[PDB]
Amino acid sequence: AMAPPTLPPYFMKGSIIQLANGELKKVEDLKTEDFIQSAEISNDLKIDSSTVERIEDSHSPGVAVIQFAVGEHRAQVSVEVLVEYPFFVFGQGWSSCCPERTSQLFDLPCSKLSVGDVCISLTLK
Amino acid sequence: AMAPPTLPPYFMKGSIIQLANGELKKVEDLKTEDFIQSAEISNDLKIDSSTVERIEDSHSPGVAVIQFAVGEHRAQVSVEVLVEYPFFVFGQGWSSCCPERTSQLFDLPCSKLSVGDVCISLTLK
Repeated sequence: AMAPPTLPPYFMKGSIIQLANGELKKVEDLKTEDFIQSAEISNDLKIDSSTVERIEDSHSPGVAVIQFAVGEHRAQVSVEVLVEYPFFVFGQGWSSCCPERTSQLFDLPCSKLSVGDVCISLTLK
Repeated sequence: AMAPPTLPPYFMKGSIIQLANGELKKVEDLKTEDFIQSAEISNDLKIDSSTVERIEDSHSPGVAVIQFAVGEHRAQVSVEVLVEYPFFVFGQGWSSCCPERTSQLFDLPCSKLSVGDVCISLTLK
């Protein structure tokens, strides 16, 4: 599995996200509860967690391969992702394989992504 | 299943994007120039243009397989995503494999993704 060649623009520092209570938060200030509340109000969307099992360098430049356990039943998915790709980790906040690189592209502060990190995402119900 | 980078960025709905020049634009109001006008601005930022070479349905319902020619060297890359995944197309704007579904989920006007479409984004030089 190979990730989309493009990243969503809202990762840029200073970008504003629209929260479910009508709230607007700067992308760097996002919290887990923001995802939770946004999914809760939305009839269309639900929250989904993916635990990181393994992290490894790819054969392609600026790309790392990450094994995820996706959702309930822990579905096994390996994806080639850019080392700069920010993930939002449960109880942690923004995390990428190359935080310093994320700081260059999006100027987004990131923890180092590690095994055991639970990545939260918005998904369909 | 689908790993976090594969999933559509549903939290981009109603977002306000911060451009590299310091300008602000609502996500639905983004233009191709905004990617290009921000291309020359810094040293690290660069425009990655991935041309869709193929669009095929997948055995998985509501999922499409897209082949891209990626970057300057035109690397062949196959990506499996939900049909409503937004891409920003050169001279077109927001597009996906299911414009109607993208419009409902992301609350934006959406065109149809085509084998001619050039998908653009911000990557590193």
